[PDB]
Amino acid sequence: NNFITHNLHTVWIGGPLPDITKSYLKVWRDINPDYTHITWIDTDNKFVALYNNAVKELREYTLKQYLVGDSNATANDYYDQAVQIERGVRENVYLPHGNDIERIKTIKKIAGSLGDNKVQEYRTKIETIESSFVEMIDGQQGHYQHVSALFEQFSEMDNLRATALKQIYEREINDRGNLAAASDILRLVALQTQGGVYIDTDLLPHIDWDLIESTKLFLMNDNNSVERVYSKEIYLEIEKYKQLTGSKTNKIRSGLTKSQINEIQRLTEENNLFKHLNELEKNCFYSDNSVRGWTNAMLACNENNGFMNALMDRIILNYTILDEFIISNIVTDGEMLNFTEKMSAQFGLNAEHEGSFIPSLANYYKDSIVPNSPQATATLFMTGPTVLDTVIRVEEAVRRGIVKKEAIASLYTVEETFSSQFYDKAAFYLDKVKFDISLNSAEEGILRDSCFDVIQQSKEQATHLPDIAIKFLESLNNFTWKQLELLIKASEFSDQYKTLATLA
Repeated sequence: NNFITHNLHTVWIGGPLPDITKSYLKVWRDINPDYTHITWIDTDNKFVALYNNAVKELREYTLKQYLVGDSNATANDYYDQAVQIERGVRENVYLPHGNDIERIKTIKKIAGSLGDNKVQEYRTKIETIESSFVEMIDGQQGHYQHVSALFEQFSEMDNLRATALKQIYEREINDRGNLAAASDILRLVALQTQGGVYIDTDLLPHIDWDLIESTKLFLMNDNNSVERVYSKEIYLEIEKYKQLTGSKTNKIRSGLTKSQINEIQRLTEENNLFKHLNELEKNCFYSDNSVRGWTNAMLACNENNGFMNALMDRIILNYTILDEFIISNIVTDGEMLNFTEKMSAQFGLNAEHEGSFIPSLANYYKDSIVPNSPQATATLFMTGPTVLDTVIRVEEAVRRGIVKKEAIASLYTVEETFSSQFYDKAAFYLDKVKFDISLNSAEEGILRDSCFDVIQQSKEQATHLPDIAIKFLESLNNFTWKQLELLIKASEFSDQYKTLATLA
């Protein structure tokens, strides 16, 4: 053969697959049936997702009691306690989470320590997870395969890389509980072991834009692409018409006309809208940089890919640097600059090309706890798309022709787009609302201004504000005419704002 093996790899780990994740995968099989569909699952790590939630619930409860005891405390004082709490609950030797058996005993221990009816609440969640995993394993029409066998299969090819990649995988599952970072590893292992195409579960196949042109209903774009204008709205109506199980489309709408919607609806019913995956050249690594930067959301390569090995080694080196960063106990911006040069001399890493990689390491245990710009989170630089982009640059891959751009999946889907909003000081007040902590005239004013700033950002589309933000806005009584006029525009796209629109 001269093309990459017809395998469509997918990764869902830590807990059972949500209704919409399964719904999205169905579409991919219906569009590409001549492909072997594989969804990598961890049967040995079924209660990671739930353990993570058990720790967060305790973290949030301890933070509420901290703010009660110590008022006037700043956001920096708050988030420093938040990281410290998460570290304590995970690093505590008498609360083990190494395996599913250990996790259950630790989960139950936190349930009793939490609330009055939190023991049964968590017992109920446990049984739901067990039941869903049983449905996956024994149930036919399941295209699932285990991670345990994948690593075993990769240890057979490259035990050196397999062993290092397993350590990093297991580290993100336990030490951090970052399921996405662990997925950033699995997606590479699958592609290097079996070969084929990896896609994020939050993506859907590309649609024929030549068919969208032929309708002549989508033309209003002079200094932009039809995709960057209409694609988000189109993938919303496709999903809404398809009425996918557990879809968010039931409570949201698009700014498309009756004429435009009616066209999408008939094309979806004709099922000639989605495009099948293109045949890709065997000895080549594929990705997409259509939306800014290269993404690890969609990848494609045949087994034992040269570039994949280069990318793997770099991720391995990143954790080698991290282990050295942790023990070095970097506090000041002073020690940071010394370390940057120390690693540039030790691992021959030329600075400024990735001048933001080493500073991002301070955010490793802060990630998913402390609100920070995704452009500054450690995960991106560690296993994410930033490390991929760096390898592409260093290896001169685009020029060498070993890495080529290919549009694999659309990132304009409802899932990818619908799933930080508030940051330092602003998100701190939002957490105060959650813990039933009263905000002063000034604090209430900063958050309201921030809530509306977020609604203005997504100019003419649905904004998914947290339930506690909506509860906060609903608790307020007098809004400016413009503020009220904006909440009206928001209600046309999202049903969360229908109560706030009732006000007029």
